Amino acid sequence: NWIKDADPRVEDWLLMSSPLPQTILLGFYVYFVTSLGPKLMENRKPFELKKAMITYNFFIVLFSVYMCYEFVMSGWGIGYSFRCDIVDYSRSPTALRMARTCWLYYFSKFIELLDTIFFVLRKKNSQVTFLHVFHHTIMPWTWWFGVKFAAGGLGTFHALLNTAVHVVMYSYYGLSALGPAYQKYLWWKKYLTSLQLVQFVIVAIHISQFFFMEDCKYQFPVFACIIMSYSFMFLLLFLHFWYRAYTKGQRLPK
Amino acid sequence: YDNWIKDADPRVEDWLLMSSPLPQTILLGFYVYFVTSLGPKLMENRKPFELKKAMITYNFFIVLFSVYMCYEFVMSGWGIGYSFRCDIVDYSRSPTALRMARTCWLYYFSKFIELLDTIFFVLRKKNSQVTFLHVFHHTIMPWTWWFGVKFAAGGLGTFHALLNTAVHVVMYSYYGLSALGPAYQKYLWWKKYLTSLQLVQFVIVAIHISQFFFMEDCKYQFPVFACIIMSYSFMFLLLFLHFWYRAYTKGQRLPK
Ligand SMILES: *[C@H](CCCCCCCCCCCCCCC)CC(=O)[C@@H](*)C(=O)SCCNC(=O)CCNC(=O)[C@H](O)C(C)(C)COP(=O)(O)OP(=O)(O)OC[C@H]1O[C@@H](n2cnc3c(N)ncnc32)[C@H](O)[C@@H]1OP(=O)(O)O
Ligand SMILES: *[C@H](CCCCCCCCCCCCCCC)CC(=O)[C@@H](*)C(=O)SCCNC(=O)CCNC(=O)[C@H](O)C(C)(C)COP(=O)(O)OP(=O)(O)OC[C@H]1O[C@@H](n2cnc3c(N)ncnc32)[C@H](O)[C@@H]1OP(=O)(O)O
Ligand SMILES: CCCCCCC(CCCCCC)(CO[C@H]1O[C@@H](CO)[C@H](O)[C@@H](O)[C@@H]1O)CO[C@H]1O[C@@H](CO)[C@H](O)[C@@H](O)[C@@H]1O
Ligand SMILES: CCCCCCC(CCCCCC)(CO[C@H]1O[C@@H](CO)[C@H](O)[C@@H](O)[C@@H]1O)CO[C@H]1O[C@@H](CO)[C@H](O)[C@@H](O)[C@@H]1O
Ligand SMILES: CCCCCCC(CCCCCC)(CO[C@H]1O[C@@H](CO)[C@H](O)[C@@H](O)[C@@H]1O)CO[C@H]1O[C@@H](CO)[C@H](O)[C@@H](O)[C@@H]1O
Ligand SMILES: [Cl-]
Ligand SMILES: [Cl-]
Repeated sequence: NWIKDADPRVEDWLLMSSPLPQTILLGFYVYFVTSLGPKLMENRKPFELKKAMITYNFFIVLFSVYMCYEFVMSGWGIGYSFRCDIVDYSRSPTALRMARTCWLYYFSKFIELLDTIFFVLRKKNSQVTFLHVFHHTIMPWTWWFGVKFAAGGLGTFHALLNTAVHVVMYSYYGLSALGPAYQKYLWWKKYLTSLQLVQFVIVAIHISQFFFMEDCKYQFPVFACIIMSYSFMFLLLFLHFWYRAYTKGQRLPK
Repeated sequence: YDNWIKDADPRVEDWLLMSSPLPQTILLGFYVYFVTSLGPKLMENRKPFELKKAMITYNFFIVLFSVYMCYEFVMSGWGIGYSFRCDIVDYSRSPTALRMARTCWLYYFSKFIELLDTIFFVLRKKNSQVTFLHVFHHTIMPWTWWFGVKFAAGGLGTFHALLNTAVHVVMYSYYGLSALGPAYQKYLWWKKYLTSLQLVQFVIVAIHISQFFFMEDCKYQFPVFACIIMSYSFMFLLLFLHFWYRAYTKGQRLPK
């Protein structure tokens, strides 16, 4: 009965039949990065994945630039008001482009699971934190419902902003993968964390408009609450990160 | 428990409800049980109680008590030397430090008196006022403030109490005026301005407590309270935005 409200446009798309295939994948991911992986790496030397990391980070930067451009050309730069933007459920070329860009953003969350696989294989267990695993699990898991029910409108603003910030974030990760010699020039590490914090604030301020807009016909109000609560959860997790990494100096720039 | 209680503030040891978190957990368990289950069941086959005079007296008392607690928070540090940045707890037995610890305990105790709001809802059969937002707030605020009085009764952790007592002067004046009757409720056109004040309060509390995460060399003794205050101010901001949405944007509880 609940699946009768799903967008029929995404029915045949990869992983969109039911939430079960992604729950199995993410269950195996959580099991691997927190339990199986570190156990298998315990009596092994770390893997040398410098070239794999550099190629991966470069691909994510270009893929994020592409998804940002597609979100701009699917609505955000061609008519969206930045207030009550509703989903367009028609089979028009522009409405399908916005739906497919949401699907692409969702799929990119599964590719970004490789971040945690690199941490495990490189034996960087200090980077497998609650903040990282929680974010990398709940972002794709919840975005399945966004692609399935509301692939467009005001619910995609945080994705437009996130793909633009992930261009800076994975350029930092790409530059840091070059080695300890190149990490000394990444003095602006704290400015990237500030950008991520400012991103959650802007996402919360944008989605908060939903609660005040009379006659807003955005079709799935529950996503305003999810977006608002998740941006608060990440703002708290990233403020705890800022506190131990910089205020307490556990992960200062090199 | 015995090792964790070795960090408790000995100044508050003998104070009412401060021996252990157990007496307040029993009281709040009975309150949650009463307002969500027992009370409404007993009122189901009864006429509502006429508590107009009891409500007016209670709201008037809470307004004066909030003015008093606000004044005491101002005279215990906020208006006499607190920087509004890294204000550490003063654990000495100096007159100002004890006055701050006293005011925190009074604020904590006032949360138990405020449980009467929900009792008034149940007895008046206003079950639409017994919402998740109300019961959760009224349960979590006193329950958690026991730990604040017990371990850190002062400093930057009390800013939200200074602000909250000042807003509760406006909020219970609204409740007091609406208790006068349907004739007086028509002049309470500013209901949405009070909800805006409550929302702006959570924003200011979050902005103030966020300083903790960035201040180097801040010697505030219980960092865990910075996380609790920030998370609670986010939880209430979300609950009050959902309230604004159904009460005003969808018109379920518009001013009269
Ligand atoms: C999160 C999304 C938020 C969304 C907004 C809220 C609303 C959501 C609603 C969802 C539901 C909607 C429903 C639908 C409605 C329609 C952001 C996001 O998407 C991507 C992110 O990655 S954010 C999380 C990542 N962060 C962390 O893991 C840790 C937190 N720290 C930071 O983010 C920092 O600010 C910083 C980016 C600077 C990283 O700091 P650090 O943790 O301290 O890291 P290091 O400086 O050590 O990193 C250098 C080391 O990492 C190695 N390296 C390089 N490349 C990689 C890769 N790709 N993987 C792993 N490791 C890598 C370097 O080699 C170096 O290690 P070495 O040992 O050589 O020193
Ligand atoms: C919460 C605290 C925030 C703290 C900051 C965050 C961080 C905290 C960290 C804690 C941990 C720290 C650890 C230690 C550190 C060292 C706020 C607070 O303290 C007090 C409050 O009361 S806030 C919540 C109350 N609100 C609600 O219940 C519902 C939400 N709505 C609102 O708030 C509204 O903005 C408004 C105030 C306008 C009320 O709206 P409404 O719910 O729509 O109400 P009505 O207009 O219907 O009410 C009128 C009816 O109520 C009757 N009435 C009058 N007086 C009373 C009383 N006292 N009790 C019950 N009923 C009453 C009137 O007669 C009228 O009914 P009638 O049938 O006659 O028309
Ligand atoms: C992806 C984001 C980071 C890009 C970094 C750009 C990179 C390094 C390139 C190599 C990167 C490692 C593979 C280009 O910068 C170089 O560009 C040359 C152009 O020919 C200039 O002639 C040279 O002087 C300059 O430093 C450094 O940028 C900055 O460096 C500052 C001094 O720390 C400079 O004050 C600043 O202005 C410059 O912008
Ligand atoms: C295409 C060739 C690019 C070479 C660029 C070298 C790079 C950046 C490295 C970035 C590494 C990527 C993560 C080293 O830059 C740094 O070098 C340090 C010494 O190690 C200095 O202590 C530091 O202050 C300097 O910024 C920038 O160097 C130059 O930038 C010029 C501004 O046009 C300066 O006028 C120039 O004189 C400086 O030298
Ligand atoms: C057990 C009785 C006999 C010993 C007396 C100890 C002494 C006085 C010491 C005087 C100086 C001696 C050189 C410590 O007293 C102080 O000690 C401070 C440091 O811990 C506390 O911060 C402070 O609150 C306490 O009053 C008073 O003990 C009691 O005082 C109570 C309040 O009258 C306290 O609530 C109680 O718990 C404490 O047991
Ligand atoms: Cl962390
Ligand atoms: Cl509500």
